[PDB]
Amino acid sequence: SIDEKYEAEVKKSEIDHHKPTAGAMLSHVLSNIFYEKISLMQAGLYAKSANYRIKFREIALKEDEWFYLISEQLLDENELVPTTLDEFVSNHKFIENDPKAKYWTDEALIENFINDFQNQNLFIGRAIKLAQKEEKFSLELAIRKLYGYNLSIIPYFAGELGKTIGEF
Amino acid sequence: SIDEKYEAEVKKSEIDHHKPTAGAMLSHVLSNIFYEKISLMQAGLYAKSANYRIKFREIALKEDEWFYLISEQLLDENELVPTTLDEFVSNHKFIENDPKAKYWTDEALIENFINDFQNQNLFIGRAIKLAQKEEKFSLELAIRKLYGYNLSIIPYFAGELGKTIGEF
Amino acid sequence: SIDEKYEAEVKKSEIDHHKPTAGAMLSHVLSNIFYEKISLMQAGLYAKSANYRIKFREIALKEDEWFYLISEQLLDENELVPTTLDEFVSNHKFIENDPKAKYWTDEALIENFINDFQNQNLFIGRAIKLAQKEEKFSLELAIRKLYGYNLSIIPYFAGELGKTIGEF
Amino acid sequence: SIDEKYEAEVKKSEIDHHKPTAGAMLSHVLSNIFYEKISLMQAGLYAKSANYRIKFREIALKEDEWFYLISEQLLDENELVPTTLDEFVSNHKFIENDPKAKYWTDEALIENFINDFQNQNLFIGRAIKLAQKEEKFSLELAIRKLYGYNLSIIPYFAGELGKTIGEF
Amino acid sequence: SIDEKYEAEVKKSEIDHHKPTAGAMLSHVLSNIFYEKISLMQAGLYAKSANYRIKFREIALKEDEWFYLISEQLLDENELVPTTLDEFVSNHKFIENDPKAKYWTDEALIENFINDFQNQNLFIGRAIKLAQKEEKFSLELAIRKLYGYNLSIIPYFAGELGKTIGEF
Amino acid sequence: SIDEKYEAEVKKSEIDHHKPTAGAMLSHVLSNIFYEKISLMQAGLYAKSANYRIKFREIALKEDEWFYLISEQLLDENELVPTTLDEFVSNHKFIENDPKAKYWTDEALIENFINDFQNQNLFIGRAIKLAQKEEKFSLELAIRKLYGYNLSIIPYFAGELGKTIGEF
Amino acid sequence: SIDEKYEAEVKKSEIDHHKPTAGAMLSHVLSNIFYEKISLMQAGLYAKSANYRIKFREIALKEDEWFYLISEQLLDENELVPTTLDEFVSNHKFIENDPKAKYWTDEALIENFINDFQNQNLFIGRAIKLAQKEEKFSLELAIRKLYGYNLSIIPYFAGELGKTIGEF
Amino acid sequence: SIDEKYEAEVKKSEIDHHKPTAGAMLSHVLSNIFYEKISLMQAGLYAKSANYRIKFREIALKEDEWFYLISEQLLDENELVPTTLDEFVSNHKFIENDPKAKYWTDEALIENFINDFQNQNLFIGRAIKLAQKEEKFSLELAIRKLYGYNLSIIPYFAGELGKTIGEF
Amino acid sequence: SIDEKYEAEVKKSEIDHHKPTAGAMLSHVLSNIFYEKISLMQAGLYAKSANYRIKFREIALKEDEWFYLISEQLLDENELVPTTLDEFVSNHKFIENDPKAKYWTDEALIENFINDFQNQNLFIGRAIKLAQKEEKFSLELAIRKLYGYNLSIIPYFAGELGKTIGEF
Amino acid sequence: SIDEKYEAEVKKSEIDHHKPTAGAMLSHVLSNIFYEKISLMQAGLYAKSANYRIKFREIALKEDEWFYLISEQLLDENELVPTTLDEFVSNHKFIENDPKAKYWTDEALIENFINDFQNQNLFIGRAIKLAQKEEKFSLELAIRKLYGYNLSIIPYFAGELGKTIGEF
Amino acid sequence: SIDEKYEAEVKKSEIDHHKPTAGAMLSHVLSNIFYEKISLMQAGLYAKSANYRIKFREIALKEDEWFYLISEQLLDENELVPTTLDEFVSNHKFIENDPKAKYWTDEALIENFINDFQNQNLFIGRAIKLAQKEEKFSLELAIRKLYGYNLSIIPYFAGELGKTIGEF
Amino acid sequence: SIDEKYEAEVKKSEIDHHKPTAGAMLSHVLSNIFYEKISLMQAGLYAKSANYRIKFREIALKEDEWFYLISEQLLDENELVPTTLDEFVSNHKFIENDPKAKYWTDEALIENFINDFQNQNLFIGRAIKLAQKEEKFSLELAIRKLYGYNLSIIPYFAGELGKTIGEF
Repeated sequence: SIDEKYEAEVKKSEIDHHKPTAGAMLSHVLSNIFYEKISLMQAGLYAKSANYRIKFREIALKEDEWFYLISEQLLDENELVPTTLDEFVSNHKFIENDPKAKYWTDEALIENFINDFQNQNLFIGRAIKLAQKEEKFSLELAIRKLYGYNLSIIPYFAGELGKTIGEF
Repeated sequence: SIDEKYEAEVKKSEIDHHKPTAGAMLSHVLSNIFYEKISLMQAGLYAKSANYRIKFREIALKEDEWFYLISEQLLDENELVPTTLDEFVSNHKFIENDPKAKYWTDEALIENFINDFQNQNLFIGRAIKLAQKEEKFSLELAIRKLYGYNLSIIPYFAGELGKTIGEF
Repeated sequence: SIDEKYEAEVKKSEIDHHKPTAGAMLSHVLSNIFYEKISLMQAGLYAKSANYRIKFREIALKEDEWFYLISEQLLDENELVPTTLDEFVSNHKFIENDPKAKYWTDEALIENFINDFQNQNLFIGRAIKLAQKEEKFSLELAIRKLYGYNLSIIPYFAGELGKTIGEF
Repeated sequence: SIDEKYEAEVKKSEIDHHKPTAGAMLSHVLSNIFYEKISLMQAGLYAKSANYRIKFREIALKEDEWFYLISEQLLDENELVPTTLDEFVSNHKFIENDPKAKYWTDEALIENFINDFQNQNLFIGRAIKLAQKEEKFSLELAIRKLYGYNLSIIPYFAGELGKTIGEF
Repeated sequence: SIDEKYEAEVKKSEIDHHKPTAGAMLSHVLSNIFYEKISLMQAGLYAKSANYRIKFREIALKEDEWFYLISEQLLDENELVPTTLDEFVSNHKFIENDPKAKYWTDEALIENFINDFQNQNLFIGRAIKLAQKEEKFSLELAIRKLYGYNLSIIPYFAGELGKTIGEF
Repeated sequence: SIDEKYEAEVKKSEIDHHKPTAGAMLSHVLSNIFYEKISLMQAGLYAKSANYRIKFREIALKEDEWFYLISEQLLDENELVPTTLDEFVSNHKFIENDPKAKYWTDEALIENFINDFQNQNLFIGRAIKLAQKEEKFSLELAIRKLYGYNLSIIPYFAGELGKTIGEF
Repeated sequence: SIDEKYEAEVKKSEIDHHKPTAGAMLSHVLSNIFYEKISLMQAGLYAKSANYRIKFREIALKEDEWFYLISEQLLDENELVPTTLDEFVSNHKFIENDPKAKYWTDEALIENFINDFQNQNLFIGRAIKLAQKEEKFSLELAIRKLYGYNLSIIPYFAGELGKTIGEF
Repeated sequence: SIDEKYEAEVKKSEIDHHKPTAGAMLSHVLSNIFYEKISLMQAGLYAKSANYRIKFREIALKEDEWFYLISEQLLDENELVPTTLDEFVSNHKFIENDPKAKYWTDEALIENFINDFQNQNLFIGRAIKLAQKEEKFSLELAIRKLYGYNLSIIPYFAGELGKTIGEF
Repeated sequence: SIDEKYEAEVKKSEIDHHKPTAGAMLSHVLSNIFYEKISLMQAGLYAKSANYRIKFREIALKEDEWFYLISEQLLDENELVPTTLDEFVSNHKFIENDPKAKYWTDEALIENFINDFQNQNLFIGRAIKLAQKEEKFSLELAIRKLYGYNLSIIPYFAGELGKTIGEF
Repeated sequence: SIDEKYEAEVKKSEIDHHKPTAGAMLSHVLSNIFYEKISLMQAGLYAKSANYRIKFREIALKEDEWFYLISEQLLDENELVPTTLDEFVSNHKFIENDPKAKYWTDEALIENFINDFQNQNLFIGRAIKLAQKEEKFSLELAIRKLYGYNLSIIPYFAGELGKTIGEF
Repeated sequence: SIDEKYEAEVKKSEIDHHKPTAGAMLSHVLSNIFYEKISLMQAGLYAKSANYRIKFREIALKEDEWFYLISEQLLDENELVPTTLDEFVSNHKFIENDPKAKYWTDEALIENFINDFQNQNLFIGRAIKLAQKEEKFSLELAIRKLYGYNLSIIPYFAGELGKTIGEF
Repeated sequence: SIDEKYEAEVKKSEIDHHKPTAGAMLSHVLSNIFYEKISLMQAGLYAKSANYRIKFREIALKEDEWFYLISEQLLDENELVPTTLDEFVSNHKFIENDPKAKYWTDEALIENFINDFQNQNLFIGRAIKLAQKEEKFSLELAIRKLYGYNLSIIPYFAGELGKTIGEF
């Protein structure tokens, strides 16, 4: 019954992945954010300029908020939410911490972030799509607004590397 | 510079996690507070009752700032601080995650949580004397408080179950 | 141009109601928000736990301010808004007043409020759909905030019964 | 038992109404607030001037406030409070809703209310007196404020028709 | 002279107590607030549920507020106010402290207070009446609020034992 | 017509004054506030101690507040309010202005006011009583606060001369 | 040094008034601000639109706080300030009280308030000039804030008549 | 780099203002909102009545931030955004300025303003479907709202004239 | 497990009191804070300068919130807290109530409050020391905030006598 | 009459320019600010560093505020205000937008601003002068404060090009 | 560059402290305000009474911002501003420090302080005309105010001693 | 007696230095902070980057606050506090202003500060020590927190010179 519910969950879990389910696809979207918290707190602590130092922390909150809301909205519509260290490493994709990062130059810290922020917006990009289809009215509109933040983070980061987003 | 300072850290790491520095015993605390958020953040999403749901999201927020502040007093006292997944998984001690805890009763997450925090304090009750020896002055204050905070969560949790602190 | 203004309205309302427009479903939505306020208030006075008495009021307040929101959005797009006891009784569907719910329990109350709210969403969701077609661009946006709020109230209720959305 | 309770209830309302009681009086008072809330909400949607839309909304907000206020007061003295639509319809008095009134001029809405709030006031004033008799010490304090509020709203309105209270 | 004053004082208290005075009555009122403050403070330290700890503290805070309030009121009318422990012990009435009660259940603390605030109320209500008689115009206004506050706190508590005021 | 109105006005003031009316009484009350405002403003400019300058200004501010307050109250009951200088001079009573008093000591300003506020109070108290008689339900509530405010300001002042109310 | 303090003052005031100083014009300025407050208040109670009743009060408030400003600035530079009904009637010029303005219209009111304010500026502007010569450095600065406020009130009034400054 | 990218923009400009991109149809909207401020900012300085004066300065403020935010969602979705006088004068459509409008009645500026905004929406009702096609996700939300905002200004303006939205 | 819970407590309290623990000194500390509140209140009502009446209240407020602080910190570390009139009279030391201090002077009051506070610190300081040994890490930290507050009150008092700490 | 007022305005307008009129000279001062809005919003949008990005927007508000106030103060003293796109380009002088500016380096954006901010302060410099002469008491002091902002903007901008204003 | 510009300053310093620039006469003011803080900051630590203690810490704060703002209007008007110990000790004039003033009566520090500030104004009453000549426009305003601020501290101080401003 | 207390002070003063007295050692700690105010206000005024410009001012406050608190806490425990320009230069050690500093590069301004902030933390380092020994409970904990600020200032300043504190 306790154990019954958990196998039943995990059977349900990847049957749901493998025929793209809007939520299971956001299980990917979520764990990245979780990972990015780690990379961005690092960035706030061991990075160098005060300005970029704080903006990292700033984003480490807002990400933790996007986690919370998106999770809740998944969970309001009765869908499985990734909620543990096994499920996060296992269900993440294309973002990484990296011990070495403490002695990178900022430019290098930031360069990382510009890229693996675009790398967040792909599963988002089809998130979103599986939303409109599934008719997940509430969830969808919340995820669009995620794009924006994910997205607006870039040009901030870009002009910090005094250039344009038309490059990346 | 790149992969050299990383072993002047990683070796000094496992040498000091032995004849114990202050910031090593702490590297376990900091590393618990990381594991801990997740079990809370978990409970704050899954708990049957809405009071607890928010207490958890609140103890969580406070954890993810106890992380920030203990850290900032190490970085400040030129010492090592954990920062990546891999650093956390080696030095986490008695703290846990669980995909199976979603299905526990609210009663349980409290009890479990009572232990998790009792345990934080073994390592902090040491933090702290180590900081008392090394005469790292500012840091003593911040460690003392966190032992406090943690101490009070315990009876908060104790009373929800309808017992005293006296048992646990 | 006097009593004339009126017969045209009841006629265009009944007509609009069968080959059904966004407006005319919302008619039911707003009429039920009205009835809801009433039960919520009643619960806001007579419920037995204070924590629940407060939430019952938090909600009834929100219910007013959704009612105002929708209705603006509506007549911004020149449609008829129900406005008066007669309109709210003939257009309301499946939501009850019952003068002895003051004798039921907080549970019995919360129980029924989940039924109420499920039923509420049927027509939101209807219209929702009716809003996409009619290219009521600022209104659909808004009716999805409703769909969702309602959803958050229903799990909020579920866990106060000690339950997951699942059973409802 | 539930039904044991309800019939004692209804028997008593009738006993108390006819050899009149502070609560009984205040049951039409409250019913009329409930009606007022609607005519006000209608006018704060459909009236022409924005100055009057906002005021009318302000007055409805406040009636709700007065509702909760007088009701808890009465509850504290173990008194019955009209809580459902079917209680509000039986016990209301001289306040109407009119679907036609959306088609009225601002000047006639104002003028209509001068009347309602005036009529509201003759139950209030009677009530006021019973509360004294019945030594309901904190109830009386409250009704006197309701009385006063209606008087401030009457010459609000009187001055908006460029007249003076004296006329009406 | 100092002692000239004090003995006039004590003689008068006794004259005023026995052919009773608004002030005299209010001297047990105030003494009971002073006692209440303690039982409340005890329960807001030792009670099990955090919801009740915070409430109990809130009620003690407020009793202090009511203390200062009623006292300055009485001072303005040149009246004697109990100010010391030895005045509080003589003039208190039906409120006890119990060191044992830390070992009581929340349910019995709640229940005990229902009783105190009820008993507090029969001096208040008597007082209320003398204030009128003695034409103490702004004093009366005040005691009526104290009376009401106790009534709101009684069914606060009654609903927390899942009952209704009517019982007690 | 304008002049039709004014002479009805003045005739009535005289009828109402002599077989005395709550409004009539309150017309000297208000006149004395108007005078008070001046002596207070003078002392809050010319007094020596900054502690007394600020207090005196605070008391003038508040008299203005009480002015507007009592007046609208009276307006709501369709009553005449003294509004001009020539009404304030006829109807004032025992409050003076003195250009000499800028040359007084703080101690004698304080002392002078003890007197004014005392005298203010015997119209207020009379007024208070008529309001009752005349069943002016929200007026009475108000005057009682004015009465109380003057009493709090009297022993404010009494304690500033290191004495106690009892003396004056 | 007693009644002596006074004759010197009336003599130095009359003297200062003819070969006229900044002080002695301000005497008229402050005395008119006083009279103004009175008419504004009267309008703040009796005017017919509420929007105008509020502005009439906004202003009278500002009029108090200019009166205080000027007067500080003044006696900061050791000059005599009018302070008392006798000073304010003998030094006031061209500003009226009139007990039947409560019967005129908002327009008739606003009309006259433009006349009033124009006249006010004559003496500000006088003194202004008187302040430049006397090298009253902090006072002139301040009297120009007055000149202007007054100016904003006069067009404010002009447009509520439906007009440009031009016609006045 | 200098004068080369400027035609890779200016030519891509007039090619896309043809087979329409999202950000081109918008370049007209953004370009209206620029023209619009000026006619408002105008009215906010010249209007006969002080209510309108502020509504205009407020719709103005909101326009000059609708500019900022639509822009920031283009810059973000690497697209062109207008920015100089010359860009605005070519792409402004049906929007106007006028030195002669100072002398209009307040009535007129409302009517005129009703048109200006009706017109904004032709181009936004297109904005928007173009954004719906290109699957520019974040931007859809922001365009939808602005169609809303604009939609509500219309009936605000309609009711000031004493008509419904139904005409315009 | 009933009345048993109690005898164990009085026995472990008396035992703990002789070979004295941090807990058992604090017992005296808290019991004196209690007595202090009482005298401070009394002074907060009867003192003669208002400035002193306010500070006497500022303090008594702080005294409550130290009492709560200490007591938390305490039972966080499972120790017994005095809680009830009997505990506070048998454990209090050297701090007085005296019903005729209302007749002494502000000076005579302040004088004695320095004696009171000196005496208070004796036991804080004791325990303080008792807290260092018992490794009550979060409690000692806190008892030093007390030591100091008390110290600031004593010079605050010294200078209101016109004196330096020196003479006390 | 409508057309009569506009020729009459324009005849008056340049007769007023050509014999320097303080206001007509500020008609120049104003339009620059208007132009600078355009150049600075550009700067906020398409520039690169976050810090300088925002400070541009910041100044685009404050300029829009200087527009507003200065305009109002002109307009209080009955003087013509530039209030349209024809009058702004026609009556500006020595500031320019420049499409190309989107791809300038910041240094280059900023370099522009330092210069054409000095270029604002010349007509200001003689603004100011025509004020003192015309005796425009209110206007003058407002324009001095404009200097400061215009002026303090420079050294901000200067040290951003790590240098001194003693250069430019 | 290094030791060359320092004499193009230091010589221009002593040449301009002769045929006086604005910013030289000020260099003495700025240099007083530095000395002044210290005697205040002193008094704010040592004064017998707690009112004065805070007035001083407050005048102090205000001084240490009058320093900041006068400075920022020089730096802005490319002029020299004092900044080091040695600059201050040469140009301080009549201002003082004293280790012996700790033991003065509160009376004395007021009197002394009255002089210190009377003296500030000789140099500011000159500041100011120098700024009036050089047509340094913004700076005139700021100097005028400070003469004001200083002017008002004087009578604040005068009245504490129980005299008028008229003596000092 | 006045002169008696000052020799007696200075005899006491260096007897206290020369056998390290915790307070006399903080007399050193204090005067540096005082000196640093001078160096940091300089830095805010004549430095170049806006960011580092303000952070200097920020620290000039916080230092002035550390002065205040630390002083007070010394002074609560009856110890001599440095409180004058003679005692500050005489009792400082190892921090210096430097006229030349106005034309240093920021890097050079900052480089200074990093060093002579470590140079503050040495006497602090043994401050602190003499505290624990002397048993100065309150003082100690305040000084630890000084370390932190002094300390955390460094890594801010360090990463501004894009490096680590492990260098300096």
